Amino acid sequence: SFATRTSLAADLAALGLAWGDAIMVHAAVSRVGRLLDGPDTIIAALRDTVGPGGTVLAYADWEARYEDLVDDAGRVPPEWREHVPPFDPQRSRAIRDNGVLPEFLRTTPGTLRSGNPGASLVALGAKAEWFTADHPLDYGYGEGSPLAKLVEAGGKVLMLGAPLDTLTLLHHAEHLADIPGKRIKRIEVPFATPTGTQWRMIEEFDTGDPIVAGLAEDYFAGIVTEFLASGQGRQGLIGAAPSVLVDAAAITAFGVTWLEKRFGT
Amino acid sequence: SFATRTSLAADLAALGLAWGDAIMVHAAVSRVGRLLDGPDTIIAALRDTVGPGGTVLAYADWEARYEDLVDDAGRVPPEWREHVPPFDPQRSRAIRDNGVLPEFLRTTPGTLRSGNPGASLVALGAKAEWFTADHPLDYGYGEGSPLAKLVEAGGKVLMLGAPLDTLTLLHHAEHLADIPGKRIKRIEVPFATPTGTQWRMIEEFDTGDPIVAGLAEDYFAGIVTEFLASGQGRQGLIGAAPSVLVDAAAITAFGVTWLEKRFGT
Ligand SMILES: CN[C@@H]1[C@@H](O)[C@@H](O[C@@H]2[C@@H](O)[C@H](O[C@H]3OC(CN)=CC[C@H]3N)[C@@H](N)C[C@H]2N)OC[C@]1(C)O
Repeated sequence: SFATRTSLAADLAALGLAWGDAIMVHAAVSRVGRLLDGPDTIIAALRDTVGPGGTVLAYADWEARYEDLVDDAGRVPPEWREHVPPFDPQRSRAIRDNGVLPEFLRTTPGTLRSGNPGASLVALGAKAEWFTADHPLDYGYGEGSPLAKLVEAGGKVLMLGAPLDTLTLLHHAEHLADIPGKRIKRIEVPFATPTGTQWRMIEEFDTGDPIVAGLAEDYFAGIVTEFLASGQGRQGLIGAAPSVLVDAAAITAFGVTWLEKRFGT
Repeated sequence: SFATRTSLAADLAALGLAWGDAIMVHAAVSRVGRLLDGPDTIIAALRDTVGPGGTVLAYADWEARYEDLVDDAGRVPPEWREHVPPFDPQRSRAIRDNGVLPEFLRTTPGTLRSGNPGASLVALGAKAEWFTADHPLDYGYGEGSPLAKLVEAGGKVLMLGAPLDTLTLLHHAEHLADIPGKRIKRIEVPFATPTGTQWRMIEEFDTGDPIVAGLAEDYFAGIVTEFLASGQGRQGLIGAAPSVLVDAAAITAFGVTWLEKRFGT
């Protein structure tokens, strides 16, 4: 009748989560069942399973409701500029679109938050420094990004009952894919500085839709499904939530190959 | 089309919130309208209106799902004791039942959280230290409590679209009322200490139901309505939210008189 940090940690180990791992989690908290400590049960269970040498990560993004106001160049009209709350990595909230866990992780003491607002990750544990450091402001899903560092460190991604098309790391595969017609997003972003608000234009491949035309909006889920069908990754219950645990490097390489086989040369 | 930190602060001033006030807030965030910065717009507007000499407060309580497991004496069964997350004033989440604003305020840098878990308040501003110090663990809605200090400080309570029966300060009027048949609650509470988890029995007047039998659950709303009908307190719009602003000392005395005239002598 109550899942605990102990029972979830047992389920996470059974799924394959290992001591010392860097684990990025996408959680559908309601699907886990009744939790004794609410969403913090999940965070605590992940820390217990990877141990103090491990790191727990989540896709933070930022709640920035102002995008409904920008013009044709992605710039904020002058009458609205000073009313837009600037981005502060330590104070700006994580987005709500994909659940409350990223914000809960962000407000856990010790958690660090990377500097690219729309692509920001939160990290808590031994490698939090490094995972959140020097997030490039342009093409924040590409080289030198926290997602790239997750691949480089041999990290893992856990879909904890979350829809499989919300696996943020596959946007890093989209960035790396050598294919034509990649869609681009440009938008002005306000940053909080010790001297005041500083505006900057951000450019990246658009992650609000598939990177190229001819793909269903939810096509990431099919890539993960084919990934599991090929004998890679693990499936199992975390609490009451059907969950998927995949290797970050392997799913990235699989995603890049998937796109280059259908749209490259 | 967008309520801002500037517009909300103007609405608060028009309603009567003043420079230097100590203001306790109960908010229905969705009723305020379209917010550029989400719930933090409300918090910022409140701080702008009262200034650095004022204090912004909210009823935190704490997330304690283990109460479903206690026996008739309020004690946690031994098989569950080790698994119940202990209370940490700086890390335990605010209860989510009455909206997210208390939790957002709790995670605002500088905010302090008082030590009585079930009765805890968060406070942010000049008098945060004083409001949250030495919260008595027994009868935490009574003498020496943060609610008592709000009356002592000449504070105010703002119902920002929130249902009028959620005005926590009226539990302090319940505590002060010289009436017979007051219901009492006893429950075991785990505290986080530098020594480990320390369990303590907490006793208070029951705030989960009216202080005496024969009262509608929502009778607090009738008291507030009568208070306004008598010509006290102010009503007005904060954004799109119908709001009520009352003097903390005046509504407490009014509530005590209301109870002592219908019960007791
Ligand atoms: C700058 N902040 C934001 C920016 O980061 C980005 O967010 C992306 C998000 O929409 C994508 O969601 C799409 O897929 C699904 C499937 N549940 C739901 C809604 C769909 N639109 C998500 N997969 C990847 C996010 N990076 O675009 C919006 C923004 C406000 O500009």
